[PDB]
Amino acid sequence: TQRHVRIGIIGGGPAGLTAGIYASRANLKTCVFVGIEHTSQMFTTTDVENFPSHTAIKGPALMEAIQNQAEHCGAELLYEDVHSIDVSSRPFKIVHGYENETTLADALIIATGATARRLDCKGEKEYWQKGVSACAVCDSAMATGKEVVVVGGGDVACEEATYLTKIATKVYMVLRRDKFRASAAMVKKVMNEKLIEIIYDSAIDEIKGDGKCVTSVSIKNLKDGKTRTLNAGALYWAVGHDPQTSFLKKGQLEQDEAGYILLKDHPTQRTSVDGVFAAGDCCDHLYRQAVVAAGSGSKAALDAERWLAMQE
Amino acid sequence: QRHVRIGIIGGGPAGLTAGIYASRANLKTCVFVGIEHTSQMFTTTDVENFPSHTAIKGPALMEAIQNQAEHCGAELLYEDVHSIDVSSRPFKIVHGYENETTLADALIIATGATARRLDCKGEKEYWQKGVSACAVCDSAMATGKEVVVVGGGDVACEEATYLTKIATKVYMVLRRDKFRASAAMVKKVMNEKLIEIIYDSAIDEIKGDGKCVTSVSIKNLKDGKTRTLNAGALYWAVGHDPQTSFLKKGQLEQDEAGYILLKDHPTQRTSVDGVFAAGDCCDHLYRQAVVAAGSGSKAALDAERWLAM
Ligand SMILES: Cc1cc2nc3c(=O)[nH]c(=O)nc-3n(C[C@H](O)[C@H](O)[C@H](O)COP(=O)(O)OP(=O)(O)OC[C@H]3O[C@@H](n4cnc5c(N)ncnc54)[C@H](O)[C@@H]3O)c2cc1C
Ligand SMILES: Cc1cc2nc3c(=O)[nH]c(=O)nc-3n(C[C@H](O)[C@H](O)[C@H](O)COP(=O)(O)OP(=O)(O)OC[C@H]3O[C@@H](n4cnc5c(N)ncnc54)[C@H](O)[C@@H]3O)c2cc1C
Ligand code: NA
Repeated sequence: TQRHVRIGIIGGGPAGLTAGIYASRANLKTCVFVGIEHTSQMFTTTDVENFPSHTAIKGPALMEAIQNQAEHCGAELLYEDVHSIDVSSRPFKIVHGYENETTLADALIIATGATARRLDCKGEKEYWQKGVSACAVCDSAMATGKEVVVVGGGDVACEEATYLTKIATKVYMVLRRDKFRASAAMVKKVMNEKLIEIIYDSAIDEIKGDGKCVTSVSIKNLKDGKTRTLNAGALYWAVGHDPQTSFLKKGQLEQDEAGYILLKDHPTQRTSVDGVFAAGDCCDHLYRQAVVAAGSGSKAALDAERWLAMQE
Repeated sequence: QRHVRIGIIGGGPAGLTAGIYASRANLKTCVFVGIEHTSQMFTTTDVENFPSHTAIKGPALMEAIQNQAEHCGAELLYEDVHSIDVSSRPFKIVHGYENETTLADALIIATGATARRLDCKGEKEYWQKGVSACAVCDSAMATGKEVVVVGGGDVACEEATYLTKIATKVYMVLRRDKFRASAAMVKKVMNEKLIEIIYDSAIDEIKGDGKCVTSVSIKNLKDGKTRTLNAGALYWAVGHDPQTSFLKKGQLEQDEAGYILLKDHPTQRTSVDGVFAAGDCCDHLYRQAVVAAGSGSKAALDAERWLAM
């Protein structure tokens, strides 16, 4: 009937599954909620070349290998979504499944990842390989000696734009808000750049090209509904990522504006609530790698093991 | 002369993962693996907690990571590094038996930290047959058995506590008459009914049946009296040695123990700008291959970011 675990892990990605490995091997009863509506960012990627011990591996195959390992080590994998948690009382409560079952957990690890915010756009699909890019340093050959567009106002985008001033002749920053969701040091570097032109209250309407390269971009003001075109050799998407923390309530866990869970005792994975830990992309915007997420998972699980043990 | 974009000192999980990330970023990169140093993963047999491998041998894992780094285009140099110049840029790495110098625009230190093993009768005989230095890593040797943990620090207290869930009984054997650990850990360990604490004693002899450890003999240091414990495993928890001797004290900020301090969490930044540290040479807390590899990636990304000046 009622499930009580020592460690409850919300997320079945690299961070979550790795956490499951360590928690289960500690001989602490452990379950991992993998999700059903949610999936790992790794399933969407085709070829993984930078995970240690694999020259090349498919994301789905990498994820299957790690899942099998978590099962073998004795973690219980549940293909169920978490709807809410309770952090006011211990044992912690986790509400999940189609019938809103409650699982009791003595410690929580949150590894719910993040999503891409993929733009349903005319030319986003057409020019994703060519012209449109998600990484400025990776596709900087497109920017060199050209006019360029960067989307979003945040740390990711603000650093992409300042970098592309070294290469691009002109950098256009398109924000969908009144101001930036970013640091005052980064806004000062951006707003004192002559090669940057900051466009506020705007969204990307269409990406135009010759079929090979992007030659112009169309923008429409949100309030106005008016659209204008900009000549550019490439569009650099840098909107940012959405941590999958919508199941959380305001004041449960300390978070930033974007919703990333904050880490309160570096280099540990401790959150603002004791016995609650966070790992992977849901608390890391800087790095965003499978091996990095996996590293956090291990750290979170070991943090939870030490914390639980001191409670006895 | 060799000039690289990133210089990585160490060819373990952290070092090699940095090499992979830096090489794939199309940066000229070389990794100093060592001749008279080797990765600590070569000392262990069965790795069961590295993600994507249910069971893999330590050497086999390392070979797979090495080949990967080589394939991504990182130059693996099998040579020891004796010193570095960190006052000027490019940074200089002095390595090899002919004291060749290599220049690097960025540095990544990942020399790891060696777990101490103490010599006694049968220690080397039964290494990885019930004798180990990481309880988290080799808990398969402890399952359903009585075991020994040696040491009186925080690590010995953690490792013994971690083992009470796995083993039927834990013996903590202390050379001294007193712990050198936090008041919190000493209280926990002494109130744990599954632990017996032994003071003023050292490990006389590790005993087995040819396949596995089956008993550990303990000798008291004060009176010389011998005692024999019914232990099926022994765990060394008497400290780690960060492999940071090639540094001159003062060059980089460090612990008393010699761990390189990280100065801008959660990054891999050291006290000197342009120099990053990854893995167990800057981590005394977790000490896992997956954690180390994670930090290596973070270090290589910190370096690339820093190189966009
Ligand atoms: C296009 C693309 C390509 C990439 N390529 C690479 C690459 O080649 N190499 C690399 O290292 N990294 C790559 N990354 C980054 C990498 O995929 C992520 O950093 C990594 O997957 C993060 O791991 P995670 O465990 O934090 O989250 P994820 O791997 O995304 O896992 C999130 C998990 O949480 C679950 N979840 C979320 N919400 C809930 C809920 N409410 N209830 C239950 N479960 C929930 C999901 O179902 C999922 O199991 C790529 C990312 C993208 C977008
Ligand atoms: C018995 C035992 C079993 C273990 N089992 C596991 C396990 O199953 N799973 C797990 O995750 N972890 C395990 N660990 C922990 C693991 O060994 C470490 O966390 C990991 O090796 C650290 O990786 P690293 O890259 O930081 O350092 P290392 O892997 O130790 O690599 C250090 C590198 O630096 C090089 N180097 C050092 N000094 C110099 C120099 N002066 N010049 C040039 N090169 C140099 C070395 O040759 C080496 O290549 C175990 C440890 C022990 C003792
Ligand atoms: Na269920």
